Amino acid sequence: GPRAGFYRQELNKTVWEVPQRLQGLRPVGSGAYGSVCSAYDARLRQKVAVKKLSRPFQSLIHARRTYRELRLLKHLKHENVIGLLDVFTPATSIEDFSEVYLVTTLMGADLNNIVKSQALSDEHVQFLVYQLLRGLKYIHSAGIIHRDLKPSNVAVNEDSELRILDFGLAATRWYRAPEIMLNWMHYNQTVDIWSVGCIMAELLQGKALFPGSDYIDQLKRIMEVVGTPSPEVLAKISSEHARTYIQSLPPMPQKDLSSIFRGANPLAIDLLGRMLVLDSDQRVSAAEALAHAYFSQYHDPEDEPEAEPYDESVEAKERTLEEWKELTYQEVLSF
Ligand SMILES: CC(C)N1CCC(c2cc(-c3ccc(F)cc3Cl)c3c(c2)N(c2c(Cl)cccc2Cl)C(=O)NC3)CC1
Ligand code: NA
Repeated sequence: GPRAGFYRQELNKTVWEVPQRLQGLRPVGSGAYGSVCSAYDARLRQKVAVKKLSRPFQSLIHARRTYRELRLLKHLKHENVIGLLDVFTPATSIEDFSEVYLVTTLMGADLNNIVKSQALSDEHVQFLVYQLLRGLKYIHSAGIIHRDLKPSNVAVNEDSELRILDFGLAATRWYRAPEIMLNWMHYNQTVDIWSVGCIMAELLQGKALFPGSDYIDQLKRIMEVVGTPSPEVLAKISSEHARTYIQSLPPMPQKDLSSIFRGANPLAIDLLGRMLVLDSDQRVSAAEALAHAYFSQYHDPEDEPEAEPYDESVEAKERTLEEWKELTYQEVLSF
């Protein structure tokens, strides 16, 4: 195990090489969860989660994406966002720098786990969804869009503390905004509010709101609740080419969400109604949603901070693979 004070083992067909401080590595699952282990960090003296990045410098865009992930994790430090406790590489020089390891808080569960193992009370949904929006307010205010928010990217520990995992870095399409589905090139932060809506719907009902079996079925299920858009709304939520997928559907009125969410807190229904809207910019913002009466138990404007804009200047400039690597290497070494 080349580097001093580091040891090697095989976990899910692949070699993990970690410092002696990291003990009892246990894979979370097989496949898409094959890059993450639970561990005990003997230096920090606590249980941790460790993520081995797949192939960080395989191409230009992967090198670029690796850098960005590191950057966002530092810039977006917040109570409801996952933050780095450690970062390392088995490399001793930039010449053998090919792997990056990220060490965070061990949360232990995601929102899927929460929905599966337990029926959720309305008061419990208020708390969970409050935190997710509070994390998202911060993310958005830095000028970052998640773009793929769903239950498996939202971590919750046994004290019901919630942290957002990842920022759309790189799957189910049940939580993706229609404008993303329809390849609208000019989407913004509001796409995540659609996802929050679907997530909140699922916490309340214990089941997915729009579980499409395929692309066309996904759009169908969606329109069958929210109604088909006017041409004017359709013009601002899709690529020209993707319009046919909505135009050739039968015209449908919006359903009454009181009939979909029968028995729910009328406040939840109201709010869901301001999130699950085709006209994207009519969607309530994360900051605005926090002020909604539904979260009136937990809302604290003084304690729902905004971020400084995320600085894009380094990534605005074109660099070689070998340069993104050197930038990432220094970023790792500086932790
Ligand atoms: C399939 C895709 C969508 N993805 C789902 C999320 C997974 C995932 C990633 C990360 C993560 C994120 C950023 C980072 F820098 C380092 C790490 Cl380790 C964590 C977790 C899970 N969990 C976790 C949960 Cl939430 C449930 C069970 C077991 C565990 Cl370990 C934590 O507790 N801590 C961090 C990775 C794969
Ligand atoms: Na606080």
